[PDB]
Amino acid sequence: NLYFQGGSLGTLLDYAAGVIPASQIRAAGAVGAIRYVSDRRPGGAWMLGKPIQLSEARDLSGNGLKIVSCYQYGKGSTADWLGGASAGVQHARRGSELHAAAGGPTSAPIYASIDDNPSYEQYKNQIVPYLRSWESVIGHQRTGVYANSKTIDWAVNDGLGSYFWQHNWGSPKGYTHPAAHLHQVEIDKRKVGGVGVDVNQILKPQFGQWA
Ligand code: NA
Ligand code: NA
Ligand code: NA
Repeated sequence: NLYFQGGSLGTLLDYAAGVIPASQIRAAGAVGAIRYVSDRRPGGAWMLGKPIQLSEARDLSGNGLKIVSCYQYGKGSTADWLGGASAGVQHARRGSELHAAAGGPTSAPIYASIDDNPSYEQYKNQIVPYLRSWESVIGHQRTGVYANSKTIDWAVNDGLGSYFWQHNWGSPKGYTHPAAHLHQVEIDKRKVGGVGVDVNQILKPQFGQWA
């Protein structure tokens, strides 16, 4: 149960296991997708949904669906942010390249992923340099952050990131950070076109869509 904060402005799906036709996204009641501009990590060769390719972007856009870019390569003991400043330049450069190669415009942001529930120490020591490096590569105005509500608050206070996508791992129950553009409300509980999807709700009308 979410505290009321205004109601969803539409559903965006995210998925790593495969590519979903536009017609099936629409049929599922979604208005678009948040798609990976990242490679497949070790142990992730199954992730046929990484990265989004140009042919998919054209399908989605032609059907009037919204596209948002996000970036996540590693996870857990291989989380991207562990490497701080150097890792942020490496991942932002790669994300930038894959975004451009998918047809993504320079007017759209890329949501860098903090797929964790970090301590404030980890945040200051590792995540701050990581996100500052993202901003050095693509610019503040293009830097989005996928993170829990505590981490979004920290970033907002430090001036890091222009777009925020909240996850629930370490977020207070029912809470939606008021700076957030997008909220992941359900993970890996449903399939569309045979592909497992997470469900995200749009919180603000300008949320990083390509168009
Ligand atoms: Na709202
Ligand atoms: Na609303
Ligand atoms: Na809100």
